[PDB]
Amino acid sequence: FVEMVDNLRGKSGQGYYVEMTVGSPPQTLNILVDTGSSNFAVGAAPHPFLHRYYQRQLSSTYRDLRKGVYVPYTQGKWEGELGTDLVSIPHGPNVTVRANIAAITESDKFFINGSNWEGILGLAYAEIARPDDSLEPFFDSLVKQTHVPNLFSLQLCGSVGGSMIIGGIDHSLYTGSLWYTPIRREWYYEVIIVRVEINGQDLKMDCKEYNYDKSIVDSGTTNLRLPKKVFEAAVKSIKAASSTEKFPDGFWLGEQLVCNIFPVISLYLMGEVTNQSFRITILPQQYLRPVDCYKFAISQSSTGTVMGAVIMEGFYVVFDRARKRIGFAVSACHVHDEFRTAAVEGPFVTLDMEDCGYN
Ligand SMILES: Cc1noc(C)c1[C@@H]1C[C@@H](c2cc(-c3cncnc3)c(F)cc2F)N[C@@H](N)S1
Repeated sequence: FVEMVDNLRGKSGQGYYVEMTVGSPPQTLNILVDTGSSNFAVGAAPHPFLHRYYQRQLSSTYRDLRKGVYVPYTQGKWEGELGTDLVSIPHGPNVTVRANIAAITESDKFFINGSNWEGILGLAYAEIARPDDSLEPFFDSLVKQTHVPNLFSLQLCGSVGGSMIIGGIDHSLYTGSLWYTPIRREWYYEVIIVRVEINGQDLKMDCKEYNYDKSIVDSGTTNLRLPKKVFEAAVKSIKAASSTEKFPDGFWLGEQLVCNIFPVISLYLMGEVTNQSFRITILPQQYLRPVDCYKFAISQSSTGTVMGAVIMEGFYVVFDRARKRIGFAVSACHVHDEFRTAAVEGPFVTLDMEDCGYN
């Protein structure tokens, strides 16, 4: 997996991308790595923001599915034509698979002006694939067609770099032990948070609130998104812990920027065993992101908890699809100081962990 190390690139707040080839002869494209969606979709028209795009006319192995797909977001939209072609990852496993590809023909607020990627690789499950679950996601196709193990891992380092290890784990990318949390349901990478601590102090909330209406691991989101009831209780604790300096209310809501005082955030995740949990701890260096001007990278959510780049950059994260579990370990590349470091600790005794999940 040595060749897969350092295969991710990107710009701060614009996501992480991997190099991929599509078609015959191979057309090179940079593709956003997204564990929060399930579609493989690439720019296929000369949009002004794009360095390059998928040209189906040049591909002898392209097959038309004669179906369209419309994907609206809360903050964006893309529309495309469905098809299949041969897909390879140059700095991944030495294999070529026939995968579903949505040729993006129309979009709004999807591509980023100034970014170096022109497509999205949805690494989540078929349940949330569009138009429906019959459209097989890329990784499902990869595992079925080859001998690549049903597992991938991500090391996102805080312009930016990282590693996507496809089909395995690179032990040099983390320190200590991996700790696993069960994937509750195979749609998003859904997990269960059982306890939240700010500087070691428990928020004293019903743990069902932490997962309302879900908690997910998402490489395609920058921020740590929390449910509003959890967010206001979390922010109130951060305000009290950072009472040394005063900050405007707009800063905490992400409406304005600010130019040891900040507390650590610990998330206890459901363990592999009954009544067993473990905790992951992040630093200010993770949730206070440079834009010196800093943006408070914790926001309220209506879709539930989203463990975005804020969480993931502190850890080496293993998406063990084969065993329906997600592993966390201290990242060997995470940003810290001499006083505090990111941590993965366990085991802990936590009762009624099944009550924390929303139904
Ligand atoms: C769901 C959803 N509802 O509203 C939004 C904004 C989404 C995202 C959809 C998708 C997505 C992310 C980014 C991005 C941006 N900045 C950094 N990283 C990724 C992008 F540019 C285009 C995208 F299509 N990935 C997701 N996980 S969240």
